[PDB]
Amino acid sequence: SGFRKMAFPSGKVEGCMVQVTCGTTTLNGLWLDDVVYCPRHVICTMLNPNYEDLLIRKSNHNFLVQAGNVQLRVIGHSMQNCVLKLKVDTANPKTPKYKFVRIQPGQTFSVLACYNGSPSGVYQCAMRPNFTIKGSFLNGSCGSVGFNIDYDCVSFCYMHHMELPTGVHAGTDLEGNFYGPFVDRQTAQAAGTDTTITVNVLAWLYAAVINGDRWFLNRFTTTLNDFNLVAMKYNYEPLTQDHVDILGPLSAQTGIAVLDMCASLKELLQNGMNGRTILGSALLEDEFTPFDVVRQCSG
Amino acid sequence: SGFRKMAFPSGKVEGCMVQVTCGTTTLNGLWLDDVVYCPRHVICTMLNPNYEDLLIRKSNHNFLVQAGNVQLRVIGHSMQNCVLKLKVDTANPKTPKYKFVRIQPGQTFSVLACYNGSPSGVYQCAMRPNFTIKGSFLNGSCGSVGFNIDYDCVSFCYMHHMELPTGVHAGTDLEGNFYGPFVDRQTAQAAGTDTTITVNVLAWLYAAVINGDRWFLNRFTTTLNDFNLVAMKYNYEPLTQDHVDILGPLSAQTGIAVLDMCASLKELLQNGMNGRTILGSALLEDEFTPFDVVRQCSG
Repeated sequence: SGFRKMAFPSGKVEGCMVQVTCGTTTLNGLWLDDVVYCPRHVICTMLNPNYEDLLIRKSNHNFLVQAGNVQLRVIGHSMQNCVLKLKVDTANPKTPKYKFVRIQPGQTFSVLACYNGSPSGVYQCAMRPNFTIKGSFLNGSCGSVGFNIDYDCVSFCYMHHMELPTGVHAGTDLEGNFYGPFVDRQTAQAAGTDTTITVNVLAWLYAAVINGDRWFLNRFTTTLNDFNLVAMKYNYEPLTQDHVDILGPLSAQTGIAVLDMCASLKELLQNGMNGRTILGSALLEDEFTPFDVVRQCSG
Repeated sequence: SGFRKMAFPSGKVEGCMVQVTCGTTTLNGLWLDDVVYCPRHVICTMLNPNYEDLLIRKSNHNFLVQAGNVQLRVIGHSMQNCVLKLKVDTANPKTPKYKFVRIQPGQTFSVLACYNGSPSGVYQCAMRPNFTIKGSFLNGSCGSVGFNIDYDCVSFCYMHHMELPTGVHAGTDLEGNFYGPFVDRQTAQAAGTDTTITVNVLAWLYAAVINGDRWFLNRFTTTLNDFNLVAMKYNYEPLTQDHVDILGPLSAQTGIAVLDMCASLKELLQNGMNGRTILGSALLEDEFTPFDVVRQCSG
């Protein structure tokens, strides 16, 4: 029993974190096989930097890469979108089995916050519908990565690049392509309007039922269209039939039909919680996917 | 910016987790140097088990210890309070620098949830004033450990033993001494009454101010005694002068005196939050220590 925001064990990723220094900038890099990946903003030198010109002026020896207390020699450098690939003369002996995947808004992943190539903490977060993440990052955390783990394979999905003015965070996949309409140059860029991830809220209500919270349940059911008309009013994403299908296993385990739970959510949106809590929260939580619930909760 | 329930990177602990099987019971063990620590309830065979008699009837070969895909040979066994020490013929090459510390109610630690010797997730939690923890554990997680990390030293503080009827969790320090009035035998034992960890709530309010949440601040201050009279009414622990002193650095950084913040907390307890949130919560959060806030928040 119990339900926590749970991250994946971070060991396989810790073994890949290095420090990259160039000019006056120090940030984190990801060392896999004989390549170190890091944000291209480490490049020396401004409203519209031409990174291709700035990279042509650099040499391998400008890049100081430190893996623990061992310096790695850079033998090549190239740009891939907003990421820099530093070829080094040593393959990382701790390279796990890995993949570079890009995630969808509404999906979750673990973040290994790092500073000076040294991991400091691990936490879970979700890709928001507006392609920001509500992370916890201080100056120096650029290059920290987000990931999921499937049977000892690490699927890297995020590299951290910057903080937006609202305090939320933006970054790229490991091919260097930004999530969302953000750029690695100084602009007044700002997070767009966000929404609540409805399928995740429903998943979390199933987690609550699995864990003994039942006060929000009711005898009512709703149609998908009638639910979605209430969802739109409260700035919730539309619920699709695919969402309903994905919630099937949780619905079967609890014996509560998805559209039955939808009637509960409608009432919660219209009435609030009346001083009660669900899984230790007084808010409807939307950063747990159906998979996160199945993985963590009893079968 | 941002504030998350953040665990310590789990790699150093992952390298110590093993599987211990004896009889029909499989659970997790902690492999440090040439000793494997695990809950003594793995011993075969009941309302009042005499574990000393049950252990005398076991042999080294009854204990199957698996570290990854390598079996470890048990060459000795002994009891230490509610923990079993299995001496093995191989020292763990991944043993970190470590200590066995016992923590105080109100302190936090990271949990590495494990099953069959395989780590599955990492999360943060607090030792409740009633010596339970609100963990997330399924059958098979016994022997999973809790820890903090200080400059590459792992301070182990918790080994998981059981779930109480309310769904919360009880365990021991790594010397096998239970936290709280709980026993590793079948009883109607139940968590005692709990309270809210006041100094942590205040720390979290300072975190909120550091992160731009200011709506709960007011011009008022209070005396310590006047605050503590309101604390007792709302089932909050007393605030001591030591608590005030410990909050000093956060008070200095924000320029908000501790008793000034106490006046904010008093108003929040008396008025609620009026539909507003603090650091993404609609509840007053008490599982972040002053140290957790300083570590994670900007300086």
